[PDB]
Amino acid sequence: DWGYDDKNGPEQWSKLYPIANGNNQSPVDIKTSETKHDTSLKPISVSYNPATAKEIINVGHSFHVNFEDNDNRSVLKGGPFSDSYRLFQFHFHWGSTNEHGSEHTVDGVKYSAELHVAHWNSAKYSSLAEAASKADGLAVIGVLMKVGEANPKLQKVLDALQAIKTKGKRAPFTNFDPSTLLPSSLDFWTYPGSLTHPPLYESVTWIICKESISVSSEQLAQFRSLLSNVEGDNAVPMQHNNRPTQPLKGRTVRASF
Ligand SMILES: CC(=O)N1CCN(C(=O)c2ccc(S(N)(=O)=O)cc2)C[C@@H]1Cc1ccccc1
Ligand SMILES: [Zn+2]
Repeated sequence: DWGYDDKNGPEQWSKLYPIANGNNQSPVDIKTSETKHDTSLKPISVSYNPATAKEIINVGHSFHVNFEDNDNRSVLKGGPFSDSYRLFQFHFHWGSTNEHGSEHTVDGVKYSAELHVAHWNSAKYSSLAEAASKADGLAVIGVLMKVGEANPKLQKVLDALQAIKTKGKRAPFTNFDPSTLLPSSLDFWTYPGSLTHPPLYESVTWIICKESISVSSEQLAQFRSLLSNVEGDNAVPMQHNNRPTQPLKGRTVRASF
């Protein structure tokens, strides 16, 4: 098993998942003096249908909002891609306190939380499972969340959490377009990287937004109040789930701007 505790956490993952020491691991620190502007990058285009929102689920180390992904109702296009990618879930990462909690960092600066909106390459593959292990299989938009003013777009998500307090609980979560959560500029960095937790496959093209979104200190507390144990056991809050940044090992981070 794996987690974010001391015994099962990021520093220990490589014992069970050797790819943890691979060449394309995420997240990374983006050094802006080392990024390469690429004029071939097109703008990011998202087009999500709120009827594809399906279910919210407590997965023990985090929670996920999943989407119906049987057709191209909800898709990401543009940026570095020539293929359309189909939305399947979004989720967040956060830290023990407001001082850290993002996965990616920008010039060494840690944000409080990070939103991941994850998609799979339905142009080349027939399912998420096929795509998830392929170098071109996944595309995840990362948005850095800076502690400050309450973010009212987070509301439906946060209101839903009281129905999924313990590990394994799930609930319908419908009629929601997560492009409402993205910042108003979609200027971005991109690099080839991985899932940021086991199984750690190096299958993700990262799209990291330059503009942050807000989150209040009390909104972050609602995340940390989720519990990682199952109903009826001793309560164990989900205090953090961000992985430390990993070595670029020669990759280049490109900039759209
Ligand atoms: C079971 C299993 O291995 N799963 C399903 C759950 N899962 C995610 O949803 C996911 C987690 C983190 C990130 S991140 N933080 O990199 O954006 C993005 C997506 C991981 C991973 C995908 C996956 C799906 C199907 C087959 C193999 C792999
Ligand atoms: Zn994530």
